[PDB]
Amino acid sequence: ENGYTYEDYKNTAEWLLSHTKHRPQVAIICGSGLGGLTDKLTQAQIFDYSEIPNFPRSTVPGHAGRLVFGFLNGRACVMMQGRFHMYEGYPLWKVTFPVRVFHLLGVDTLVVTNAAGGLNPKFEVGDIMLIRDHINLPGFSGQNPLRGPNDERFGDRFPAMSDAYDRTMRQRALSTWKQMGEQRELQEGTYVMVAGPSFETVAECRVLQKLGADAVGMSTVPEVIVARHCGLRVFGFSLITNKVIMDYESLEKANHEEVLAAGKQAAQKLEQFVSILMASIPLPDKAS
Amino acid sequence: ENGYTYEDYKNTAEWLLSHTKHRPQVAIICGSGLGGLTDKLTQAQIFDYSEIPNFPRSTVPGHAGRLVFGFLNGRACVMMQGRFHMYEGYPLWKVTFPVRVFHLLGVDTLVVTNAAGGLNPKFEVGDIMLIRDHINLPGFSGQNPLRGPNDERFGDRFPAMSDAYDRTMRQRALSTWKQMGEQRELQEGTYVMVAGPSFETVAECRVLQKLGADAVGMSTVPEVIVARHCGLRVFGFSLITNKVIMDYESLEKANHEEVLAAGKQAAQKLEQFVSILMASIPLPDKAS
Amino acid sequence: ENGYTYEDYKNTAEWLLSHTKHRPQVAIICGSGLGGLTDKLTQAQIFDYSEIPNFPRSTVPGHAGRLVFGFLNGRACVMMQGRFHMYEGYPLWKVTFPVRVFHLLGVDTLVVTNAAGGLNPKFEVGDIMLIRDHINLPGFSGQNPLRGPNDERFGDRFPAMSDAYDRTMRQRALSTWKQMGEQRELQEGTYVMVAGPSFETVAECRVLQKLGADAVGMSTVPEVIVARHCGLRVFGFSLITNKVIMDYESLEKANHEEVLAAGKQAAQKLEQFVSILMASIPLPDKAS
Ligand SMILES: Nc1nc2c(ncn2[C@@H]2O[C@H](CO)[C@@H](O)[C@H]2O)c(=O)[nH]1
Ligand SMILES: Nc1nc2c(ncn2[C@@H]2O[C@H](CO)[C@@H](O)[C@H]2O)c(=O)[nH]1
Ligand SMILES: Nc1nc2c(ncn2[C@@H]2O[C@H](CO)[C@@H](O)[C@H]2O)c(=O)[nH]1
Repeated sequence: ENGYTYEDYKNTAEWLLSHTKHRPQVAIICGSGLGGLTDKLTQAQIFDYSEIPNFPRSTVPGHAGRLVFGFLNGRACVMMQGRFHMYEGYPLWKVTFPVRVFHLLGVDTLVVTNAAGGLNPKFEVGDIMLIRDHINLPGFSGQNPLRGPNDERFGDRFPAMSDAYDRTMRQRALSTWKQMGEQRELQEGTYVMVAGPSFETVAECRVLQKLGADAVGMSTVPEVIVARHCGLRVFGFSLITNKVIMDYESLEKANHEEVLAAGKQAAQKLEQFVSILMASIPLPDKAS
Repeated sequence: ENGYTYEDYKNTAEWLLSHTKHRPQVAIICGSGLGGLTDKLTQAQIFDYSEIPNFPRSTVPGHAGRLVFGFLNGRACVMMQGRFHMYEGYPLWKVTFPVRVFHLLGVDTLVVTNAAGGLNPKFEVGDIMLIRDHINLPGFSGQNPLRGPNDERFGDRFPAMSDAYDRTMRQRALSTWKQMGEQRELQEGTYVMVAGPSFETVAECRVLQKLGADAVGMSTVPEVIVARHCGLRVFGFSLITNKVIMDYESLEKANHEEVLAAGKQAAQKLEQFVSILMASIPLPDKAS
Repeated sequence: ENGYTYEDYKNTAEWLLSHTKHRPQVAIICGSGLGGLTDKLTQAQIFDYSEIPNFPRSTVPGHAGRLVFGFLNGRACVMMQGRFHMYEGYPLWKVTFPVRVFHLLGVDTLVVTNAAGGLNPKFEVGDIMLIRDHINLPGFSGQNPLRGPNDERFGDRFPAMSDAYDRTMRQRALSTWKQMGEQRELQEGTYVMVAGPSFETVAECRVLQKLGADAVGMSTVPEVIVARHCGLRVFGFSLITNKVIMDYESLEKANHEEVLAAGKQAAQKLEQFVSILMASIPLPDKAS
């Protein structure tokens, strides 16, 4: 919404279209540390957000602020390396701008990834949580990427998220994790977005558990929202990089610097995983 | 607050006063689908929000963006057909602007209506929930219509909502529902405002149940707030248009398009109901 | 963040430094009614926020909108009489501006006080709650004072609050309350910030209890956040001025006007208490 007019997206879509010979079918928003997933492409054509018209230029990070097209295990992709977040200051209509451009690029499916804390005790750091549902905390308070006048050309005023994360892909992945033979079945849980760049206190960590969330992160949710609004089929994972201290015995920490996990073959694992799933995303062509 | 100066309201109040021979006593903010309640007026004098100075012009809707004075079952009214919401983009000081003008129009009571999802399982779609209390989610995070410097001319800095919805009118309605002989007693529950124009996921639906809310909507609460701040006696209903999917068995939906209910004689029912209650609102005159 | 550039703080710090011969070590943000704590100073040098460059001038209050340096029981202090709040309209980067200046003034410890409602039933109005943890409600939704590009010169992008309130000072106070011989041990609980200037409904009062909070206030939390971000050791109290009506039997009220408590020797008590603790804050010098 606000700031971008429907034609802003059109222009950015057309430009891109007339700049990559590529027509993506799957948009992949690499979450922290899983940006390397880009390396798996072929016919990769890189675009710095900055070069792409209207696209939110990366803030301080920038490093890895590029939009990579090309192919992933037999899918015309378009990866977004380094997503945008609320805490960096981007109004949510900028955070999610890419999703709307993607859809206009033909993209009909969006796989969103992220690194998030483990709320569910059973989660072992290193895990990979297939997102089955989200609790949009900043949205309860108004921070919904859909706020503002709705453009019927993208979607309905009150779209429903009840079914955000595609159920099939959920199966097609619970199974793929298995068909691959990965030991600990890919987990599943409710991802709770939480903004602010700081990390949860033990007290916040427990309202999150209480509210029902299994993993705590600071993004994805706005992207899932404007994607669903457009119709994009959506499924995503969540690399549990750490265990949120639910205990006052405390004296430990899940800090980002300790991303490590998101540097481990953990990242690589979720990478190949995501690259396998490509085969399981419905090819618009079908061929029957 | 912000954007409107105390005299902005004064001007809009005076203009209105010097444009309708009507002096309202009850302001009625018709919620989605109960706007038809307008049809029950007499001496109805319509004002398009747009014509009224300083008044927030309706966004995309507009259709039914009018302020209707006149009378309801022996009360000098002023209905607002089509309220303003956070999701349309209106800063809450615009959403609630009307309530402050109303008070300056002499209005001493505000009946607020809305269409909201059913969180309490016992609620059957179609019901009518007398609002006994609200959980202001977007306010916990700052989105309170009272934020900004307080104008003692409207009220106190830290007004209390503990007692938002007038207890009498609650009786005077639990009973009127009965005195009328309506079968299923008018329900009662906590209305939880939730912004964002999208609908609740099954995961959000459950934190709402957990937090204690019985119905989930995207408005009213800011209006109740600035009304109480002014002193307006306040009572309101909530047409449970659908049942929020608290279950993962899911495969159903409460979407707005399926408003239906809010088109049914349900709307009409809550209408006549609201028109009866007019007799039960304390006439400033009294006559002892 | 936003609005203030790193050098804005530098300038305000230098100005102050070159205007008070004082070099504070402890910043004390007096909460409502405990501003009198100022009276306990020596070599007190007052600065009206207004006179200090870049400093957020007080809104309507103003009265008691001053920054008082000087000494408290053997500590070079700098008290802030009358803090800034979200409900007054200050963007959180203004609310917390002082904390960042303080740190640049050399301040290495911040004792934050506030007046807050009692959620935990056991709390008797009048009590004093040593803050052991906070639940940042407006932050869950984005209202974190750290939002925006992070300045590594103040701190890390994702600082951790798991350990906001210094554990030592917590002991050093649970004990000091005792070493002093005060009867009812100083309480302890989770402080939940909640913005909006209005007060909790019985329904909101219960989600707060449910979420785990013991006291409910409308500030502190942003200050604790940017303090921790800078490294400031932090501990704070909370004068339970009233009992939040968790009961529908209701017919009572905790309203600010009924601050009283915060006027009582209660305020004075928490004052001398805070002045004793000065001796227990680690002198940067140490002397071994
Ligand atoms: N809210 C939250 N986010 C986390 C946590 N651990 C990792 N993250 C995510 O990983 C990055 C920081 O490590 C951010 O972009 C967060 O989304 C955690 O414990 N809590
Ligand atoms: N948050 C929420 N609002 C609803 C629901 N059902 C109806 N509404 C309300 O009705 C309109 C959309 O149907 C909006 O103005 C909402 O206030 C529901 O399940 N959840
Ligand atoms: N949210 C909340 N704040 C309170 C309450 N009682 C006192 N306060 C605080 O005291 C002032 C008003 O009395 C505000 O600055 C609040 O932080 C209460 O019951 N709820």
